[PDB]
Amino acid sequence: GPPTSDDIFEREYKYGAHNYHPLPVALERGKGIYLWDVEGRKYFDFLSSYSAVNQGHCHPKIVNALKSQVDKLTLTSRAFYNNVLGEYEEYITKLFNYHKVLPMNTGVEAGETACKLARKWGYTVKGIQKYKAKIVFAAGNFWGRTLSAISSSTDPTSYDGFGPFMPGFDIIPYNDLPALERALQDPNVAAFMVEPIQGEAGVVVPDPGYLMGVRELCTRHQVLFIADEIQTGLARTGRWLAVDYENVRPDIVLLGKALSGGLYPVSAVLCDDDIMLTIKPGEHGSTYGGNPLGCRVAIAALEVLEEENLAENADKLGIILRNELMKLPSDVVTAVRGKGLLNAIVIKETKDWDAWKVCLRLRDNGLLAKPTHGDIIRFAPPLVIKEDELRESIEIINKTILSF
Amino acid sequence: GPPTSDDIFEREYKYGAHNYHPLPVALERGKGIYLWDVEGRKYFDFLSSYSAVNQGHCHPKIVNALKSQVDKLTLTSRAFYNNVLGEYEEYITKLFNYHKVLPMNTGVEAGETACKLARKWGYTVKGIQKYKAKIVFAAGNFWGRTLSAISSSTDPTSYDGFGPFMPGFDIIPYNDLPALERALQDPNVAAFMVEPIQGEAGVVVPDPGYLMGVRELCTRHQVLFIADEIQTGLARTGRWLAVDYENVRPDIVLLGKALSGGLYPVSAVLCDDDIMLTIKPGEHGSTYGGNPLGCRVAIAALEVLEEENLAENADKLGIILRNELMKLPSDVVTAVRGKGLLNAIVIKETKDWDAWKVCLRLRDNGLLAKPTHGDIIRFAPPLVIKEDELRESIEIINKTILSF
Ligand SMILES: Cc1ncc(COP(=O)(O)O)c(CNc2cc(F)cc(C(=O)O)c2)c1O
Ligand SMILES: Cc1ncc(COP(=O)(O)O)c(CNc2cc(F)cc(C(=O)O)c2)c1O
Repeated sequence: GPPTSDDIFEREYKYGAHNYHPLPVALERGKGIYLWDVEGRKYFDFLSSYSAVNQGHCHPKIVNALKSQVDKLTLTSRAFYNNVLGEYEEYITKLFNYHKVLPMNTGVEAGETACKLARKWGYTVKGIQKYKAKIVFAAGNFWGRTLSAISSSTDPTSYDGFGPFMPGFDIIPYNDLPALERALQDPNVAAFMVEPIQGEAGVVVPDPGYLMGVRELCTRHQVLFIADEIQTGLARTGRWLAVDYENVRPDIVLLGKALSGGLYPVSAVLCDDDIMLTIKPGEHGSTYGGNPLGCRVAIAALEVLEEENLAENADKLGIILRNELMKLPSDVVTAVRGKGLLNAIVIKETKDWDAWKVCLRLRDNGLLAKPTHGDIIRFAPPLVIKEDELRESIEIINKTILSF
Repeated sequence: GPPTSDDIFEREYKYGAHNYHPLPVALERGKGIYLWDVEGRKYFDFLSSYSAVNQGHCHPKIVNALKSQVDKLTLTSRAFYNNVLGEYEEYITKLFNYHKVLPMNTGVEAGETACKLARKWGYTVKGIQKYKAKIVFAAGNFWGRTLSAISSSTDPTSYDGFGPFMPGFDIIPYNDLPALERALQDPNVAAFMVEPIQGEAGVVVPDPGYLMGVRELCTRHQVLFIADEIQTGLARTGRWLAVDYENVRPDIVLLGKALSGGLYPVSAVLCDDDIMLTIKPGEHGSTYGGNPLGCRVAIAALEVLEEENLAENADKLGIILRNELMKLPSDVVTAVRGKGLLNAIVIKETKDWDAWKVCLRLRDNGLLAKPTHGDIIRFAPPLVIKEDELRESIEIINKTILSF
C-alpha cells in the first residue's frame, strides 16, 4: 500500500540530511488555500511556503503556462538567447519602474547578486578603494544560507560552526534611524540591505517613517538602499511592494518566492542602469537564471497577482485577521502584528506550553502554521483566500488557542 | 508579427542586465539533440546547457513526470513534509551508495553546502579551533557566482571588483599531487574541493592516477575529499561519476545540472552520516530545496540515464568524436581533449581568427557551441545522440574549421 505519514517521516530520517525538524504532517496535494495529507486530511495552509504560494497552491493559470512551455523549450543556458527572457524582462521592469532586471533562481542568489552590485558600484562609481567596501545589515535579518548570508546574521543557528565569515559586513539594530545615520558616516559603506518587515525575526514591523528615513539617509550619504522584498513583495503585505506604503523607491529591489507561484525557483534583482551596468559581460550569472520555463511561469504568476487584485484582498482581509486575533485574552496572546496577510501572534510561553505545541494542535484542528522562537506563530495564508474561508480559519485558531 | 532574432537581442539589451554576451542565436524550441530558432533554423546542440540536458531537450519521460506532479503539489516548504522527497532520497542515496543526501536547487548552493559541511565537520569531528578551518581548491576551478565561489577562483572575471573575499580558502595548482601533499600538512585544513575534470578551465583532464592520489592523500591527512561532479557527473563522461574511472570514493559528491534534465534547478550533496549529521535541525536549507516537483523530475531524469544506458553511449561515441576531431590539421587545431561526451578543441588563435569567429560560423552551418578563452571550443552534445547524428555533426565541424 501507499506509505503512511509515519512511513514518510521515517524514510526521510534514514536517507535525508537532518537539517530540518518539520511539523509532523505529510502532504501530497495542494489546491488554492488547502493542503491534503496522505491520510486524506484537509488543512488550511497558513504558511504559504513563506510567501511562495501567494497565488494559492497549483494556480491553474500558472500551471497552464508551465505545461505549455515545457513542451517547447526549458533550458538553453545563457550561452545563447531564448525567446522568452526579454518578454519577461520588459514586463517586470515596466511593472516595477526600474530600468533593468537581473534574473536568478533562489532568494539567496538575488541577495548575493545585490551584494556584488553594491560592491562593484562602490568601487567603480563611488570610488571606494579595492577592497574596502562595506555593506550594512539589520540585526534579525535572514536572507538565506550561503556563507555570505549567514555572515550578516545575528542568529547563532545560522552562523555557529560555519565560519570564518565574510568581511565587510556590518550590523546595526533594525528599526533604528540614529544607528543607521551613525553607520553611514564611513564613506567606505556602499549599501544598506534591509527587509521592509523582518520575516524570520518574527514579523517585525518597523515604526511608521522608518522606510522613508532609510531612503533619506542613504541618499544623503551616497549609499545604495537595497530592499529585500523576497517575502514582503508581490502583494503579501497589501501593496505590490511593502515599501509602497511610504512611497519609497529603493535603489535595488529583491524579489523571489511568489514570483513563480511556487512552481519554479525564480528570483529577480531590479535596479537602474547606473547600478546594473557596473557588472559587465562574463562577470555574473547562473546556469538556470533567466531560463524560458521559469520566465513563462513568472509572467503568469505576476499576471495573476495583478488580474485578481490580490494586494487589495490581502489588505482588506489582513485587517479582519488582526482585528479578530486581538480578541484573544492578553494573558495568553501578548502581541498581534503584521501588515496585509503577513502576520504573527506572540504567545505567553511557559515551562510546558509553547509555540510548537500550539502548532501541533492547530494541525489536529485542520490548520497548518509554523512556529518560530518558541513564542511566535506565523499566520500567512494564500492571498486568494476569501473572507468566509478566513473566518472559518480564525475559528480554528480561536478553538485551538482557547483549548489550552 | 513575432519578434525576429534581432528584435530578441535588442529587447534584452534594453531591459536585462548585461552580465552575459551570448552567441547571437535566439532559440524557441528544443527536442533531443536539436534546437530551433525563431526563424525556424535547426541546429545541433553541442553545449547541452553545460551538462544540464544530458537527456536531450524536453525528454518526454521527464516532461511527463513534471506534468503529472504539477497537478498534485509543487511546494510545501520544509516547514512540513511532502510525500515525494523521501522516495527521491532513498533512490539517489542507493544509486550512489552514500548514507544520505541534502537537497538544494542550484550547483553553487550544493558547493556552499559542502563548504558548510566541511567546516562543521572540521570543528566538531576533527577538532579544529573555531574558526580556523581551511578548504583547499584547485586553480582553474569554477563552481558558481556567490561571494564564496568567486573567492576560490583564480579567474579575474569571477572575482575582480567584488571583494573583499571569504577567508579560509587556499588555492593550489590542479593536477598536482605534490602540491596537495604540501597543502595538507596544515592540520587546520578540513577539505579539498576539486572537479574530476575542470569544465570552465577548458575541459582540463588530469593525469591518470590523480584522483586516486587525491583520495589517498586526503585519507592520510584526515581531510574530506569533495568531488564537484555538477558538470562531470550523471553519465556525461561515460560513467555514472567521473571518479568511477579510478574506482575512487569521495567523502562528499556534488550533483546538479543533468539531475533534472534541464526542466528544474535541482542539486544534491551526497555523503555518509559521520559528515552529514554534523548539521543539526534548523542550521541549513533552502526554500525550494527538496520540493516535490523537482524531486519527481529528478527521479525521472535519473531513471532515463539508467534505462537508456547513456553512460555507455557517451563513452563509445566520445571515442569516435575525439578520434575524428584529431584528424584536423595540427597547425589549426592544436589539442583535442575530453572524456566521454565532455570534449574541447584548442585553436591556433591569431590576430584575426579566434574561437568566437569559429563558433559564429558553426552556427551558420547548423551547429551551436560555445567558446572559452579565445582559443578553446567546447563540444558536448546531449548523450541521447546517435552515431549517425554524431557523424553529421562532425562533418559540420570539419566543414567549418576547414573553411577558414
Ligand atoms: C563544475 C561546476 N560546479 C558548480 C557550478 C555552479 O552551478 P550553478 O550555475 O547551477 O550555480 C558550475 C556552473 N557551470 C557554468 C558554466 C558556464 F560556462 C556558465 C555558467 C553560467 O552561470 O552561465 C555556469 C560548474 O561548472
Ligand atoms: C527575506 C528573505 N530573503 C531571502 C531569503 C532566501 O530565499 P531562498 O530560500 O530562496 O534562498 C529568505 C528565505 N526565507 C526562509 C524562511 C524560512 F522560515 C525557512 C526558509 C528555509 O530555507 O527553509 C527560508 C527570506 O526570508
